[PDB]
Amino acid sequence: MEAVIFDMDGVLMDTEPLYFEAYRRVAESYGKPYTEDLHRRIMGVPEREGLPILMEALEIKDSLENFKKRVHEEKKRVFSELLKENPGVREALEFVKSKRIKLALATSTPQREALERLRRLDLEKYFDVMVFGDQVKNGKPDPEIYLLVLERLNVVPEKVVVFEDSKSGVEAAKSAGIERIYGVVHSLNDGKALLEAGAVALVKPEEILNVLKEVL
Repeated sequence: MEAVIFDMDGVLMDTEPLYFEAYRRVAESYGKPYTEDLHRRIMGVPEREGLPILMEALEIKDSLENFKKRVHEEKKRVFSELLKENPGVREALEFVKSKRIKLALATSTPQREALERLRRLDLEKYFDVMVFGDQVKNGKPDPEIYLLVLERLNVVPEKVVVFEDSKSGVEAAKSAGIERIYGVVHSLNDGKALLEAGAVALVKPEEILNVLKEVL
């Protein structure tokens, strides 16, 4: 194998579970309550259209610009306080480096934002190549992002392993010609959609290390 490629969010660390607390703090800053029942529904749509809905749902009287800024502030605080690396992922990154194999990161998250997170978690130092969502024209499921990772690594897709956590991520890597895609899951029985998109197996973050020991 010549390289191992990781998605960031949902593999190296998980931000999705902290969204409730971030949005709860926003509501609280305006003297408003917030429920998981509303939040579960708010999360079924992109944040761009989700935020304005949240503001009106909560009967908040502010400009959207001011609201978005508060959301920005509360996410920083929450992530800074509570975002931690997933168990076993550091050992997995250390293992790839121990084999003198190249290590790459691919994420839909824009560069500046993504680097802040990785730096706080001290995971940035492992990677040889990192590609971010603002570095391609069309994002997942378009294969552009994985094609650029392959380009920057200067490796053929049949010699890389990818750890992905979304349907669109798996589709993108597969469309780029990469076959060895593992779907990273977080709960009792999620992951069917990743397998249907072409993942060759499901793994928890803690199981990634043993996968690498098997395939590298």
